[PDB]
Amino acid sequence: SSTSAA
Amino acid sequence: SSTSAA
Amino acid sequence: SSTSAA
Amino acid sequence: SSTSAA
Repeated sequence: SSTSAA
Repeated sequence: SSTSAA
Repeated sequence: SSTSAA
Repeated sequence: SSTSAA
């Protein structure tokens, strides 16, 4: 699982 | 599962 | 301005 | 301005 912002 | 914003 | 996910 | 994920 992952949480990301770019 | 994932949560993401770009 | 903003872009977001929760 | 902002980009965010939680």
